[PDB]
Amino acid sequence: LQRLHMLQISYFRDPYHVWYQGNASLGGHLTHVLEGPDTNTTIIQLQPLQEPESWARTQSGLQSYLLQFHGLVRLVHQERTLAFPLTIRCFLGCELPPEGSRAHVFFEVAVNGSSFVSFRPERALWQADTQVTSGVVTFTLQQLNAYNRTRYELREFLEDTCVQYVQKHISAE
Ligand SMILES: CCCCCCCCCCCCCCCCCCCC(=O)O[C@H](COC(=O)CCCCCCCCCCCCCC)COP(=O)(O)OCCN
Ligand SMILES: *[C@@H]1O[C@H](CO)[C@@H](O[C@@H]2O[C@H](CO)[C@@H](O)[C@H](O)[C@H]2NC(C)=O)[C@H](O)[C@H]1NC(C)=O
Ligand SMILES: *[C@@H]1O[C@H](CO)[C@@H](O[C@@H]2O[C@H](CO)[C@@H](O)[C@H](O)[C@H]2NC(C)=O)[C@H](O)[C@H]1NC(C)=O
Repeated sequence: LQRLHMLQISYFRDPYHVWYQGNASLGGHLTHVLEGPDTNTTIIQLQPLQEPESWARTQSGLQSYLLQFHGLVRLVHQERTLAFPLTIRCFLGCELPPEGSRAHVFFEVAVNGSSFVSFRPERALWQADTQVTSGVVTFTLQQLNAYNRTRYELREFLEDTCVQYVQKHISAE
């Protein structure tokens, strides 16, 4: 299993040009696709799990996550100098264990194939997964952990929205 996993791969050839490739699976079955350049990013449910008005709402929130994700990469480069091209991998989701009182939720980010940062969702705080210190990772963490709604919203998305989605739709699988 009872889980929703989401994968997003973002290839930046420079701060203003990104190619997205992603997908999500519910209970081990492919259910959603993310594809295309920043200029036209398509997000589709392969199975008709949400009715059109509810999907439309889900999709605008996903597009707004992408806009902010891209904005943060541009901001990091603008303050600390990223080396392009680069590939960012976001792997996130929620799982209901059979022997569990509580969902396991996660959000891990890799850059160029190596561990970069990950979310500690209960405290709604990000940590470095690199043991290597860097101005890039320090600045990225300073932005991610700022006292604004963004990290508390992400916690709600993983702990509430994702979990309720699994509880509602896992039957249809
Ligand atoms: C169950 C519903 C979904 C159904 C399944 C759909 C799957 C279709 C697509 C395939 C998978 C693609 C990946 C999707 C991931 C995004 C998920 C949404 C995230 C999101 O909405 O976050 C909002 C906060 O934004 C943020 O948290 C912004 C964060 C910005 C930074 C990103 C963190 C990574 C670090 C950046 C790298 C920097 C690198 C520098 C070198 C909170 O939700 P909401 O209120 O908007 O929506 C309302 C619902 N809660
Ligand atoms: C997103 O799609 C990719 C590509 O189909 C999935 O990765 C494959 O997963 C299968 C089954 O686990 C493996 O046999 C392949 O080796 C994987 N290929 C690659 C290139 O990684 C991935 O599991 C999907 N993720 C989600 C959350 O749906
Ligand atoms: C991510 O990986 C890419 C490709 O491996 C890196 O791009 C290289 O950057 C070096 C500078 O050290 C250039 O000499 C090469 O021309 C680039 N390779 C290409 C264009 O294929 C990029 O620097 C890496 N970035 C991070 C942040 O790890």
